[PDB]
Amino acid sequence: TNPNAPPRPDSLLNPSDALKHLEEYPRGDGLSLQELMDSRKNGGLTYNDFLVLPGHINFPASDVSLQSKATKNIVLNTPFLSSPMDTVTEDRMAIALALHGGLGIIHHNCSAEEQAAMVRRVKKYENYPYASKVPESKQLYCGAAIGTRPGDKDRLKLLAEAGLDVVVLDSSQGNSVYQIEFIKWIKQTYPKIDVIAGNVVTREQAAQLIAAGADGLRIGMGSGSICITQEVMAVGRPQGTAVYAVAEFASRFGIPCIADGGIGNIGHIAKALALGASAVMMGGLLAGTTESPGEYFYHEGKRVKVYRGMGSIEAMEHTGLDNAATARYFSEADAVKVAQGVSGDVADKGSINKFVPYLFTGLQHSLQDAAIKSVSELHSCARSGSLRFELRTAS
Amino acid sequence: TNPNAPPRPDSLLNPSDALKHLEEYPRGDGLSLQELMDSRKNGGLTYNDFLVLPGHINFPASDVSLQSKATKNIVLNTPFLSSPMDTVTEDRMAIALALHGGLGIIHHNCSAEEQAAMVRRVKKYENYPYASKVPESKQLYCGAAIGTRPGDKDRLKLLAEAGLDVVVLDSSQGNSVYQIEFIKWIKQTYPKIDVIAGNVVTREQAAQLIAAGADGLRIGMGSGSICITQEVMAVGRPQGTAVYAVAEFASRFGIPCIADGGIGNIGHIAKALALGASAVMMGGLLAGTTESPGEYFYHEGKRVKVYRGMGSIEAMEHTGLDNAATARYFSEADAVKVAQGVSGDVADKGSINKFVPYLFTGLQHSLQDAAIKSVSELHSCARSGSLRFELRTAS
Amino acid sequence: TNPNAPPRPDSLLNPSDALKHLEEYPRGDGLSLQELMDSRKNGGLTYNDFLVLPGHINFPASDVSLQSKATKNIVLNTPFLSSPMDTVTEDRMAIALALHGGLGIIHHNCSAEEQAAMVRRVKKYENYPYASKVPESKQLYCGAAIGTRPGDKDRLKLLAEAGLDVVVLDSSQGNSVYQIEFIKWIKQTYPKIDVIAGNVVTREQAAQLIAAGADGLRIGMGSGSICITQEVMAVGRPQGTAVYAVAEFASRFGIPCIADGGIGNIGHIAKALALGASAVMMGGLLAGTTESPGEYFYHEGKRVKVYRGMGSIEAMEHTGLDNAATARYFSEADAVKVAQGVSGDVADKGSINKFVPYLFTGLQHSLQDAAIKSVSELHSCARSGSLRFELRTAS
Amino acid sequence: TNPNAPPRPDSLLNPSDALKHLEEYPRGDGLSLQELMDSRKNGGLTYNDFLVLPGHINFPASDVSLQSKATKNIVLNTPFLSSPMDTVTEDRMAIALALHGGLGIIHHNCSAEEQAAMVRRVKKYENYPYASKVPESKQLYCGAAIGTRPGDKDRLKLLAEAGLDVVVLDSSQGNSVYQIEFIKWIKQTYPKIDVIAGNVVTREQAAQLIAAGADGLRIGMGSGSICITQEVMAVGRPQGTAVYAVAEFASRFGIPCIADGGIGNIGHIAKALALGASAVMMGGLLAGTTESPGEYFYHEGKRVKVYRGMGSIEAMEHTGLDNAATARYFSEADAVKVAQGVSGDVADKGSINKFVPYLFTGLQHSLQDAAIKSVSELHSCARSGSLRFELRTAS
Ligand SMILES: COc1c(C)c2c(c(O)c1C/C=C(\C)CCC(=O)O)C(=O)OC2
Ligand SMILES: COc1c(C)c2c(c(O)c1C/C=C(\C)CCC(=O)O)C(=O)OC2
Ligand SMILES: COc1c(C)c2c(c(O)c1C/C=C(\C)CCC(=O)O)C(=O)OC2
Ligand SMILES: COc1c(C)c2c(c(O)c1C/C=C(\C)CCC(=O)O)C(=O)OC2
Ligand SMILES: O=c1[nH]cnc2c1ncn2[C@@H]1O[C@H](COP(=O)(O)O)[C@@H](O)[C@H]1O
Ligand SMILES: O=c1[nH]cnc2c1ncn2[C@@H]1O[C@H](COP(=O)(O)O)[C@@H](O)[C@H]1O
Ligand SMILES: O=c1[nH]cnc2c1ncn2[C@@H]1O[C@H](COP(=O)(O)O)[C@@H](O)[C@H]1O
Ligand SMILES: O=c1[nH]cnc2c1ncn2[C@@H]1O[C@H](COP(=O)(O)O)[C@@H](O)[C@H]1O
Repeated sequence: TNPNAPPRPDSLLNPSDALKHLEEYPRGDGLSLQELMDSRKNGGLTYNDFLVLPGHINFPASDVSLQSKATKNIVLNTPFLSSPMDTVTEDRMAIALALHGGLGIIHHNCSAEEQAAMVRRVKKYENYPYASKVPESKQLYCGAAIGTRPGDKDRLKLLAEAGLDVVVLDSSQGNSVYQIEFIKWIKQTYPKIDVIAGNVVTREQAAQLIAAGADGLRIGMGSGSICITQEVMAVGRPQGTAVYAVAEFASRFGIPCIADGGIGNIGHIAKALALGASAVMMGGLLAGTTESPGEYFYHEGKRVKVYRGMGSIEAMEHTGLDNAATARYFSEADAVKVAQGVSGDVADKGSINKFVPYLFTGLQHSLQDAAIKSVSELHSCARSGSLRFELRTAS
Repeated sequence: TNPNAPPRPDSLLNPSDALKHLEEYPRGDGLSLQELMDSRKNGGLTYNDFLVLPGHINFPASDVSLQSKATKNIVLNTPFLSSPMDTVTEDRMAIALALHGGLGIIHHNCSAEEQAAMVRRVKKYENYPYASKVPESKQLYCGAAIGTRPGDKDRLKLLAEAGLDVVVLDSSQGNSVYQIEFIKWIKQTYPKIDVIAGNVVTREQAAQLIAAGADGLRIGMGSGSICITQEVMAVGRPQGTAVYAVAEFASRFGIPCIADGGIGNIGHIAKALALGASAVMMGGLLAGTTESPGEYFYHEGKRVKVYRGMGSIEAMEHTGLDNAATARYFSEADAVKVAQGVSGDVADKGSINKFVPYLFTGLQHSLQDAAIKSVSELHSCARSGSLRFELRTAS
Repeated sequence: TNPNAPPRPDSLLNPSDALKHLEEYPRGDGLSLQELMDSRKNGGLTYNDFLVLPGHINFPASDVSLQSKATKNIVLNTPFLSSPMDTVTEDRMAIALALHGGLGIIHHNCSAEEQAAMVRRVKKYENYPYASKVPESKQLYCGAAIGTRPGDKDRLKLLAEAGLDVVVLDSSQGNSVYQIEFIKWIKQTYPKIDVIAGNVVTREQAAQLIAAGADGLRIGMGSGSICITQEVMAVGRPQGTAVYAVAEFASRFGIPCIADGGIGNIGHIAKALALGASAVMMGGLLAGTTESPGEYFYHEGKRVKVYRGMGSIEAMEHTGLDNAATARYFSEADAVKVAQGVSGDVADKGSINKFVPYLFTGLQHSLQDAAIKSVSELHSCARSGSLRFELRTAS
Repeated sequence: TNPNAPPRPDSLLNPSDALKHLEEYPRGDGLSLQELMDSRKNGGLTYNDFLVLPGHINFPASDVSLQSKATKNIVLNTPFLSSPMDTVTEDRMAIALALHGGLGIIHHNCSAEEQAAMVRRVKKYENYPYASKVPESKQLYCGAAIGTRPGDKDRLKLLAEAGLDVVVLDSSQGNSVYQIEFIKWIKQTYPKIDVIAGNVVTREQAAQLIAAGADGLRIGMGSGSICITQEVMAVGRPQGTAVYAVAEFASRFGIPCIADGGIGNIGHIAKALALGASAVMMGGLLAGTTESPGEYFYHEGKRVKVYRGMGSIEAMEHTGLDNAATARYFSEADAVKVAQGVSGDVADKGSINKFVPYLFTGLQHSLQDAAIKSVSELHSCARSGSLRFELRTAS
């Protein structure tokens, strides 16, 4: 028998009974999210490996809510976080993105004093109705990243003093005793500063950080545009499967998940959210913008900015597959210093003032096509099997 | 045991018993259409992902009937519809294609008056024995596209007055309350003008439009040659699976299906029909022809015409993967204006007078190779499992 | 439980018991031929899609017999047939290949008189111990191709008179009433001239031609190096699956199978034979050689010969993916004339006197690596599951 | 029901119970090694086809032991063996690699006297705490390769006299009666010189060599960077599946396995070991280094060294896919001489003194990410299912 359709009728059916006959089918058209994200059946999937199937439209795209949670206590009007990278997020980006309803995560490749001064400028900043404002203060929300070394405790204290709302524990692999203990330390020292723990790609890693007290999870290992060629990497996970697996588990505890790495367009954003992510983090997509740090320069007629991985030799010196313009494939500088990312340049993207509304509109249109009015409904329909998917072959 | 063959004989079998032994096999060679088009087993398929297996020939290719239904009331001698695009279909293309036994769908990127004047020229037009003539009038058949906004009701009235036979409701996603209500409006206002509803890629979407009163379904979402790179798209479906899934359902109600987008050669046409489509719609294949609108121009020694998506910035301004000659990858012009297609150019293809007979002959030869004499038999054999298929890997 | 291995031992096993423990495994390492060639499990496979796993060597490569049957009555020392193509086989190639133990199939893109004169030169021809000699006459074996039109009956009579040993019924799809009736005609007129029928890619097609009285089967549809891009083709089959499926059935009746098309190297030959083919047919591999017809010419410093498909506009005028040097992508010349292949050029390959011994030696070495001493043993081990295979992914 | 997750809870779960809920899951996230390396389910896999999933970190990377066994009696601090190739290993490389904790295998493309003189220089050689020293002598360990022809018996005697610790039986296919008998000959003549037998890619081949008395297995057939394009090869196996299949069996007898061929970066090393290999062999990665044999020369501005396969026409004359700088695709020189590899050049890599510590550090970091402290634990976790994997699609 046909497992995808009921037996064919003997004679033509009445078109007015089409909706009744649709209910006789053994399963929905395409795949459920649970069927798509099966490691044994389909392997590890990236965003480009599948599509979301269209649903029913009964609302304009302007009615779509993109409201989501970055952490268990932080609600954002736009599910966009800028990456804590020295060529992506400083105070200018953190302010601009917050004004558009997103959230900036200021990098830590500077002294704790310089970082605290950047956090302070975001918090003190004074047309933008979607603005990410802290409810009782009306100040813009501010995030920042730190490592999990003993000296990071003192760094966080200066950041807390500067008015920090949320902290990102910056790591290629957050499932360590060092990060687990550091989370517990923040939960006891600063209970009001939300903790985004990671990076994680497995359910087992997520469970450790959820139990430690993480308020949000940063998902991704090897997915970044400036990440060393994956043919050179041994440990990681394809981003789609990573986003699904972690959020499938984390959502049971109400812990929002941030899809970090490999977001190159609106489609990637829609797909990451459709997989269970509550928000996305962008490095590459926000690099080369006016609000990003670093100077513009010309490279063979093109106006560019440097965009680099934080594990690149250049970023580590205290001063790679999918990528825009150019890049250099470095591997080592010191035998002890193993490069984990690349340094290159990205073309001028203009201001985020024009770019972020484009991403916002495009995402409302994508959710409308899927028949979805909110991120909450997107997730609910993904878990129920109402929201359908289809794998795409090479061609 | 071997599920594909019976046990091997102890000694050689007699070649005169080959046909008797063939009936001992547990299944036919290759795959049935139902086995090929399994989302869980094979993922989403495009035309290039499979082949049709050859059958038995007992007729010349000239005996193959390519007669099919564009809608439940319109019978065409050639299953070819030209796309409603400003660089594909105006009156010249609608007349020429109709004379060859096909059907032209005039675009709506003009005033309702200009569009009605184009429809009128097709209807008034007065060597071509395959000609798509309306039975009781002997005039050439004419199709036209419209949107589903309130002002489109008035547009259709001017088109109806001009002698319009069939209307295409022009949309990237036709499963909306706006289109469903617009179909019901046409069925009550103009019961004699056939409605082609869409675009649709799922069985669930098809059911809504069939129940509303659609006379034909336009299938495709993201398959078009001028469609924005699918790595940028979030919602859609691979064309083969879309064509199969929709026609598997629609054929139960006698609603013909039009395979729209990604037809680049005869093989694509044969495969779309073999999947269950009653006809194909061509944009790219018919662009650059003498009968298509727009002027010829030279681009670095090559005689070309512009070919563009209707969702391109250039088409929207009221004046991308698989593609001929050149293209530009636009994404936005206005933050509110999100590009859904690209504008490029296509090489001179000559007249359709030489081109359409080539497509017709080639398609008769393809059906002959499969052992098929008509579109009706092609479908019957596809559903029975007599017509076989084979998936093709990357190599 | 693990379906590929028995439970792991509690403590280390004795290395002297390795052969005893090997027999405790639930299945052989890798895949059986029946497991590899499963359409539902693996799709349609080409030669590049898999490898043959190595076996046990207990003989030198020089002990490998490459003796096989081209037809049920013709035994060849070398399983190589040259293709009946106007740029591959005339009398010079037919003589040279026969002297090396193979078999030439003279083309029919000439008058029946010219073709009969070429057959006669092979038969009259008078260092080469592997020579394909007819047993009771000591003359070189000669093959020739014909179509299945009424005028081909008279062509075959002139060829029979010239001393023809074997006839190839030349067709892109041999499963027709025209070929079936033509086979019966030859079996009754010339019972002593072996018939190679085809081309075929399915078990169902093979059964028809076996029942008609074919002495050998020519396998391939769309596999040829000069064959129109498969993205343009609708009907055919990946060569590996075609070779397997047809020979799995044909071998039950003792009908040898010729793997025709897509042989570009020794590995392809070994794989075609390992799949069940009794011999291979080469067009591309034998084009550009001294013995092939047509003049050498220079093309931008390179010494070349034309190599073209018999369905190309140039071959049809009575005078495309995998290919050497250059090619032109023609599609039509006359609306009635649909191109089925391409015309291009191939680099000078030298004489077959140096080339054929290279292919012979290489093939002995391949069979030795698989632990196989003869074509008969290769087939026996392929059917028993002793000969193992492995699918290869893209990387 | 969902086979990958338990039913979803009715209301939110407590994050402090995350570790308890994790134990309710029907299976671990991702795949077990046994699930990944299933030929019927996933086909033949190379290193690039999968990733290792991250585990739990509770130690610094500097605490990772890379100590492993090259043979049943030889313990190495670094699991690196240099390939016995005339452009990779002579005395300089054997000494340098041994000093870094690895093991050099001196080539045999020289007289037995010259080879014995190279072995002697390694053994007589007199800052390096990881040094591969023979326990009772304090001399550096030395390996060497030989063939299995009668004259190789006399070659080994001169090598034994020179102080040889381990012998590699050099072959593209070691499962022969010639190698099996040669192993037994060494076991009886020189019981104290460890035998590395191969090359092997199947469990059936491994069983023969284990039963003969091999102390280690050299795994690989067609995986080498200088190996003739695999589209030309008929017999072999994808490296990942080869490494897994052989080590799954060999580990039951305590016979270490050497992953030989296709190691181009640290990730490949980590993956080969994670699959069950006890060590890796490098040709390409160690060619172009100061310690490798052959002179540096300039090729269009680049400082290079020749790197060639031992089956290349140039290496055989007693004087190809994945590859650095350049290469030539030779196939034959003499009709009897069939090329099995290519000759090309590789860019200057500098000294191994800087390169080997880079590889060592990188590998400690990879094992740390997987939550693994030693090679022994890596294997134990791979067999238990604690160490997880994920397949990677093309994108
Ligand atoms: C910390 O920044 C990252 C992140 C977030 C990720 C990756 C990565 O390589 C680096 C650079 C790694 C550096 C700076 C070394 C320190 C470390 O390893 O923590 C990645 O692979 O997944 C996510
Ligand atoms: C309407 O024209 C199409 C069609 C038929 C399709 C697609 C598409 O993008 C456009 C352009 C979209 C435009 C003009 C915006 C309006 C809208 O969205 O209806 C496609 O993806 O599937 C089919
Ligand atoms: C006859 O020569 C071939 C053969 C053997 C094959 C193919 C093919 O296209 C042609 C050219 C087709 C021509 C000359 C037209 C006549 C016909 O169709 O018989 C192929 O696809 O599979 C095998
Ligand atoms: C012996 O060196 C190798 C090895 C180790 C391998 C291959 C190979 O081709 C050669 C060259 C083959 C030559 C010198 C001919 C002799 C022979 O065949 O033994 C390979 O494919 O897997 C591993
Ligand atoms: O050097 C690096 N190597 C690997 N990943 C990095 C590195 N630097 C930053 N990342 C990660 O990649 C992300 C950015 O990815 P992108 O948006 O694809 O450009 C960051 O948020 C980090 O998770
Ligand atoms: O701008 C666009 N974006 C995506 N699809 C479009 C656009 N314009 C037209 N289409 C669709 O693509 C089809 C043409 O596809 P083509 O024959 O592959 O060139 C049309 O019939 C429409 O369905
Ligand atoms: O024009 C053509 N189109 C498709 N196949 C052809 C044509 N001409 C010859 N062939 C076939 O392809 C074979 C040669 O393939 P080759 O060895 O790959 O070059 C012939 O033996 C025929 O089966
Ligand atoms: O000529 C050859 N053909 C195929 N493989 C070879 C040849 N020469 C050496 N090899 C093998 O390939 C290995 C080197 O692989 P590499 O590290 O990928 O460059 C050697 O250790 C051998 O197993």
